[PDB]
Amino acid sequence: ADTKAKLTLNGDTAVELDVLKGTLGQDVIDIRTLGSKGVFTFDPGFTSTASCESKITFIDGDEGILLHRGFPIDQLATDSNYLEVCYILLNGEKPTQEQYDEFKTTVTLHTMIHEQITRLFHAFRRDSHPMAVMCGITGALAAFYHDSLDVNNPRHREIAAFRLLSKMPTMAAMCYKYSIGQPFVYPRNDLSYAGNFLNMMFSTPCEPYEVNPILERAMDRILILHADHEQNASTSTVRTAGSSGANPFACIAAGIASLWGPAHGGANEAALKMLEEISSVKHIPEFFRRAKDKNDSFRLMGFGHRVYKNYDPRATVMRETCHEVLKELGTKDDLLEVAMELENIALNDPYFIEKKLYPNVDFYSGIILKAMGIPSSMFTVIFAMARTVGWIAHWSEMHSDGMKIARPRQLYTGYEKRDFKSDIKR
Amino acid sequence: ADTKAKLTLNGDTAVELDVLKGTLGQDVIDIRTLGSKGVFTFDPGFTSTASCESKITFIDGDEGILLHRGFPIDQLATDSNYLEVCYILLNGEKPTQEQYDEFKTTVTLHTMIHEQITRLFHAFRRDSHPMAVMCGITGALAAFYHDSLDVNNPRHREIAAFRLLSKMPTMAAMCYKYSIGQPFVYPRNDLSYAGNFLNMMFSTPCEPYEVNPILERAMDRILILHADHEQNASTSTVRTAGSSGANPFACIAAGIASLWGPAHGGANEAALKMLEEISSVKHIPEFFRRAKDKNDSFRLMGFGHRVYKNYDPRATVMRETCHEVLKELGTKDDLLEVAMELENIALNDPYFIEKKLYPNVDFYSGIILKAMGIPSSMFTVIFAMARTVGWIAHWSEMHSDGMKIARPRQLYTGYEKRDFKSDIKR
Amino acid sequence: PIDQLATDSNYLEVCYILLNGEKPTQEQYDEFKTTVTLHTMIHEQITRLFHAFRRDSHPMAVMCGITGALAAFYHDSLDVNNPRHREIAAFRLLSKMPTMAAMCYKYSIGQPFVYPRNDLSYAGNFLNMMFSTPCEPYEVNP
Ligand SMILES: NC(=O)c1ccc[n+]([C@@H]2O[C@H](COP(=O)([O-])OP(=O)(O)OC[C@H]3O[C@@H](n4cnc5c(N)ncnc54)[C@H](O)[C@@H]3O)[C@@H](O)[C@H]2O)c1
Ligand SMILES: NC(=O)c1ccc[n+]([C@@H]2O[C@H](COP(=O)([O-])OP(=O)(O)OC[C@H]3O[C@@H](n4cnc5c(N)ncnc54)[C@H](O)[C@@H]3O)[C@@H](O)[C@H]2O)c1
Ligand SMILES: NC(=O)c1ccc[n+]([C@@H]2O[C@H](COP(=O)([O-])OP(=O)(O)OC[C@H]3O[C@@H](n4cnc5c(N)ncnc54)[C@H](O)[C@@H]3O)[C@@H](O)[C@H]2O)c1
Repeated sequence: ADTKAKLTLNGDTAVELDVLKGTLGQDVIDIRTLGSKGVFTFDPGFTSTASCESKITFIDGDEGILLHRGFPIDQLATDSNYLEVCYILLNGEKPTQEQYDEFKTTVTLHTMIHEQITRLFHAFRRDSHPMAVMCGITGALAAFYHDSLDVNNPRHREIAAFRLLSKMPTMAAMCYKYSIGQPFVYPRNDLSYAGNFLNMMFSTPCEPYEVNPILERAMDRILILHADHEQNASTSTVRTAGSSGANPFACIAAGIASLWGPAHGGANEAALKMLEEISSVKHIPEFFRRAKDKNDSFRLMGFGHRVYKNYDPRATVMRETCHEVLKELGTKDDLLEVAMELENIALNDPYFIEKKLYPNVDFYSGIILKAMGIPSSMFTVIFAMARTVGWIAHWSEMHSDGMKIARPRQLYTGYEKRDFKSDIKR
Repeated sequence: ADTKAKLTLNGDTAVELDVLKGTLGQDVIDIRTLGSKGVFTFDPGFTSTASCESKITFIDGDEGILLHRGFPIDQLATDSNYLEVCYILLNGEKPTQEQYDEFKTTVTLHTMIHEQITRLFHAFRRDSHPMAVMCGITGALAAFYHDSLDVNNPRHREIAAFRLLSKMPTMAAMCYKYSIGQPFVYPRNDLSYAGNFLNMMFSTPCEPYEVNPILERAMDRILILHADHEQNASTSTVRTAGSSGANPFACIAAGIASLWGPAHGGANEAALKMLEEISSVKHIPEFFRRAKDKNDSFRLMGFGHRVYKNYDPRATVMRETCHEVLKELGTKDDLLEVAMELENIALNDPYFIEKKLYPNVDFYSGIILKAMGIPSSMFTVIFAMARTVGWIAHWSEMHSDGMKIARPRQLYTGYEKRDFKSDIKR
Repeated sequence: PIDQLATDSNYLEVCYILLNGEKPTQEQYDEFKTTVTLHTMIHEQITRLFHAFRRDSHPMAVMCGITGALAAFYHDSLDVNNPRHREIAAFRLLSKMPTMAAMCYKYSIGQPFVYPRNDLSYAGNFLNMMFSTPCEPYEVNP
């Protein structure tokens, strides 16, 4: 311990504050009774403020460390599967065969969505973005599932969580099928979480679909690697919304919208344009998309990350998996080889070395999905569908903490009181 | 400015922190730099953390002060109209006749929603809670208005502002009409904002609907009184989702859901049900409702508020408005003597006096709304509808500032790094 | 006696007896049984009528509504004074009622409608249309 005893805040006289010690990472200064004395801190963005105590995910950016209930992301990604990882994130411990089998069975038994929610899909335009459709469908669930909205009832919370974990993939695949004009595919209980997804994504009544083991395993890993990422913007949106008592589905829709957010920029969509609509080592990785990099233009595309200093721990296995996929699909991948030239640039180009634009999990996640024949508009849908369990865990944990209602202060610098006098008459 | 220049935090090294001053209210200690020094606070709920710098609304909870751009709520609720208040909050000043003309004109010519959006309502169950349908349509707006989702684009913010402002009452009236099986009503370019809302809510194609000028003003007042309420939970949600790039339509949808959070909060839902049922001037007004108070659920019933100490400043104009409406609807208000008694019990019961369960603005709004024949299910829809202008202003102020993304810290107290080995074999 | 029929017969053979007055021979039963199964599927447009009812409605009321709407489609078998019409009408009712019933059920709970399968008995096909789901094949317990 350093100065993990206490501390003093002095304005004109002292104020002794406690310091809480964490099991990992930095310890914090307890300031809960401060404002209750008038004294407030100023911190837009909360980068110097701990908003909660959590035991879910630990991250050490400078060390490139990511843990889920104490387990390193690499261990879980390689020796587990999305559902077992979900069980761990939600319960805190790994399941025994009895626990896993129970959980797994409940998840599969609720994959089918109500027949009327499917009617809602047909009211959206065919030209709409799959992500927006997904947010719309998600923010519409509480109208049907009115029987599991109480965040203060464990029964409601557990049913809600299962409804999200079971149904999100089905929704996601449907946002896909509708966008391309193909018929919706029902979930099949005999197929794994990832296999059933790939099926609902690519199945067609014209012939039975064959789920490739390497693709199924690749998908499930994309899910694991996107299951959670600690107190980020999207997760904080789930916690802040739910702190007022907002239903689960409404909190998930907001998490999706937040994870969607950074892609709305005009310069973002314009660069992703060239990344997509362009295919050749002389085309993109040759002073075209490389020279056309102006304001942000990187993390969204798989380069760099504010959380990690030198590398994204999620990229290790994702890069290993990218090899296996590119190798397996071959006759359905070799053309996408430019991934090597994009990676070559991110590691050697001075612009990328200096700005620490290392390929993150999404660089390799993107290459895999593209190779599988999935469009870019569906990538974040799949990441969000994966992150939902993390949202549930953080949301469930926020409630056990007594559902602290987000009621922040403000620094008011507007007009002092003044009288209202308007001579208009419209 | 006494020592409103600086102070010091003492951990292991005496770090100086500038004391930032406001134009009204409390001062704040700028701790935005502590993070870099490895020093972080702990504040679940943010009751001592100024989440931002704001100029929109100011509140002195003990002294019952509520100012919008410096202007007192009483003067706005009596002198101004809803659209002028919208302009004031959004532009920081009362409009010139010309500026008001142009503002009102823009609002009037964007009230009718895209016909494809209208077909979404028809996929929901006729028995859906109008508020769940409202959250559903608003979250579905992004798929249609994909042309104004660039939060960093000034014109997109403007169009999205006018889109939300013009259409919310259109969509809210459609929810009600859908819930009772009556045909949707189209906006009326000749009607005022409040009168148009009433027309869309109550008229049929069967006979001409003439808006009562007294109910027109009463609704205008219910709206002005719900325009904005500073940094509350739902606005904090809107701001947080916004900083993470979420589109304006999703931000407002999150706010709507976060607003009715306590309604389906288990203990609050059942409370509204008991108030809902009886109105026979013999049960409720004679300790039927009073005897049962194991859960508070009071602010929701119009009794009390965490923000103000003695009274709700917004309730001043609403109560006066409330008795006018009742008189206007003279020989029909017989079974509604419970309102005066419930009020009396709130003013004279030692328990209500003790806990300061004063009738808040929503107590009277509820009376005005119930008197108008509007079902209780539409109350929060109406409040969120009016509250939208506040949310839009707050979302905008967060943008113009510096888009400081919500990235709080977490006092980690979970498992230390532990090795993983699958217990299961499935 | 009802006990004899309930124990040693089956709904379709009992139907044959009620309608004809005598028990069927193998030839008569097989003919009747086959005609009943061959008309289990209802017109695609009658199914559209199901979607116009509210999800919250009582299955029985929906059933009455669907039933009192059949003459609008089956306008070719309304004459009660024509044996041809009467026999076709009777078969239409005996074949289609279970399909309608199961659909009033599936609609009320939000599950997809299940088509009749000719390889399943009168009761087995019903249980199937009641409890089947595209998520896996249903197993009809004997
Ligand atoms: N005990 C639990 O953990 C638990 C968890 C979730 C939901 N539920 C309960 O089950 C019902 C939930 O339905 P919902 O919200 O998932 O959808 P839903 O009921 O609105 O619509 C789908 C219908 O299909 C059924 N269904 C879904 N997937 C299926 C599958 N793979 N095979 C067969 N039938 C399938 C569902 O049971 C349901 O009747 C409620 O009664 C709810 O309380 C229970
Ligand atoms: N300059 C602005 O403030 C501003 C504000 C909002 C929208 N817009 C732009 O103008 C167009 C309007 O889009 P939208 O959101 O209104 O369309 P929409 O997709 O919601 O469709 C509604 C259609 O009805 C028209 N409309 C709506 N209310 C009307 C009324 N009361 N009287 C007559 N016509 C009415 C609209 O112009 C539009 O064509 C878009 O291109 C949008 O970008 C501009
Ligand atoms: N000879 C008879 O006893 C007899 C009895 C009933 C109906 N019919 C005749 O058959 C047609 C009646 O159609 P309906 O009133 O039953 O429905 P319908 O024609 O209005 O709609 C269903 C359609 O699916 C067909 N169908 C129904 N069940 C089927 C199954 N199990 N396998 C394959 N196809 C199937 C029907 O023949 C029909 O074309 C008419 O031409 C009618 O005259 C004949």
